[PDB]
Amino acid sequence: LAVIKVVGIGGGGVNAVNRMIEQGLKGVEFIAINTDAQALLMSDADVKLDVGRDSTGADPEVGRKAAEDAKDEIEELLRGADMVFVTAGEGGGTGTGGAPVVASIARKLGALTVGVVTRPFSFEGKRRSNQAENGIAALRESCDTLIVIPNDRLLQMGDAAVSLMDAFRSADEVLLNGVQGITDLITTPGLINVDFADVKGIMSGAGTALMGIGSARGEGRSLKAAEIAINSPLLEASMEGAQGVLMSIAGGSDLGLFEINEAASLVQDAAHPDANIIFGTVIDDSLGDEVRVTVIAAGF
Amino acid sequence: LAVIKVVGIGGGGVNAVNRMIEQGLKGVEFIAINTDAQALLMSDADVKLDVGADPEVGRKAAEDAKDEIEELLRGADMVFVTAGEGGGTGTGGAPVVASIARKLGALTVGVVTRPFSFEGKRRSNQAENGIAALRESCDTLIVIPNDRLLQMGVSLMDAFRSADEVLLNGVQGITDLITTPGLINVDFADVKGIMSGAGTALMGIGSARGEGRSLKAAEIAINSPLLEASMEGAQGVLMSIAGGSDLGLFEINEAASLVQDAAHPDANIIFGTVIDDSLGDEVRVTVIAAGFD
Repeated sequence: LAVIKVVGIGGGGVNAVNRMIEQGLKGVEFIAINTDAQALLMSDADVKLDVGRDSTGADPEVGRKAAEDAKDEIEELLRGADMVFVTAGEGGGTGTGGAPVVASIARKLGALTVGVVTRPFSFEGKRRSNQAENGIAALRESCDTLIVIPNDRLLQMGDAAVSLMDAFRSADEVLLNGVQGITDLITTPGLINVDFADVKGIMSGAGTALMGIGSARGEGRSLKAAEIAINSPLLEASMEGAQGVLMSIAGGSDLGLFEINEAASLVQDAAHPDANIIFGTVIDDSLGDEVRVTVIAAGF
Repeated sequence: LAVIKVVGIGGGGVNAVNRMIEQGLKGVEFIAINTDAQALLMSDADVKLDVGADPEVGRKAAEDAKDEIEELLRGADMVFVTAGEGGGTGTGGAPVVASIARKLGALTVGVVTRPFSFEGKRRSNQAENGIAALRESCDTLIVIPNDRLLQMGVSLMDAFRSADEVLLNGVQGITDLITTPGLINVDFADVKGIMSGAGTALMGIGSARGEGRSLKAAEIAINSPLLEASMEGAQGVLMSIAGGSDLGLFEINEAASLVQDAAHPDANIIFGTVIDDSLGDEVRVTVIAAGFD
């Protein structure tokens, strides 16, 4: 029985964790770390740590020092995890600076450490983009796998009429998608059980990763969800280059092995010839007649 | 109705208290004291005091807040104090809280962990220094030597989880014995009798299922590596058997007979049971051993 902890650090990561909790992500402990007590009070995370209380403006150096100052405390919170997700919206101060500290503690402990972060929208400005770039470089060194979701690509999905608030909610959602796509394999396996050991096998030291998500209903749903996922703007047309692929297909109790296999076959055909691809399923009865495919691609 | 307050101090202590709450430890009041200026671990504890990695810093912070801590502890018959796992300012603050509790007349029980040897060691022997300081301020100090967890039943993640679980048992095995009805109940006065000024105590735990479960769980607890073979010499022993409502008097009594055989002839022994109908056919025994021959 694998113990999974999902840490949201900084406002963006805390918002993502809140969304996970709201959407009913099970089987994981949620840890919120931020430099803002009021946001933490509003969060229903299991564990809430307010850091940099004396020291505290989007300065990653402030965020790094706040996390480093609290390193013993973070360590004590994470000890015992088999797997730790570190989630943040890169570009700010607390997430950008603090995420690599959290990941490094998780990696030192030997937990399978998976970062899941967004790169900011280009409209957020060049300083945020530059901070995100450096925070991503730092986090990459600290994680087994770091899934980076380019927020710019989210705007090529969903609605052309989206508001600013919708866009950021969609960023929270994709972070949830990235975590859940992996954790649900472990916590709520369907017909094809991909357990913690298998996940560890493919995600350990995998380095930078991208994610694609697809969903569909009715006839040909599993093939359609898979095709959407492998062509996802979030994957940056880089699916064919990935040497390591984890695919999760989720559906209700009635999702058949034939459909699962058809999606798997489509993904194999799309993959790099030498790719190691693990296929897993998830039972989620709340999905009704929807099937959801998530692909995590690494090793380019 | 013994008033029992459980004080977690510093991040590790607050975290321990948060686990106790999450697990539904009953019959006690939880107090979370934060001792760090720079960070605050939040808590659903009844009572929270923010007085904020140096033991000296935590000591000073608690001493600065002595009046407020005193008011929080007033009226307790029993106070548990723990800085939980990992050190920090909590290790400085714990002895101050304990000293206040004891000066108020509460039976004051510290709970302290010795880190695993693989964790290494931070200067000025601060971990043993924390233990010595807490021991001077407590009636009884339950010391949990984490190294011994590796002899029980171990992976790194299992080791840390086992440590958290046993720390929780450090409090719950005793408080449930006092607060939660079982077939065999105890008098708080007898608990106070064996724990008052007792000094260092060790704990043992055992679980078993099926026929002979009570005797089997008790044998495991009394032989627990956590007791460091101290059972033979202990002059004060507390034993609690948790299990279903259907645990029979005969099987309970077999366990009580075992502990008397195993304890020093001159030992005071407090023995009781706890109904926990959620355990199924499992029984869980906790033994606390204090004193020497």
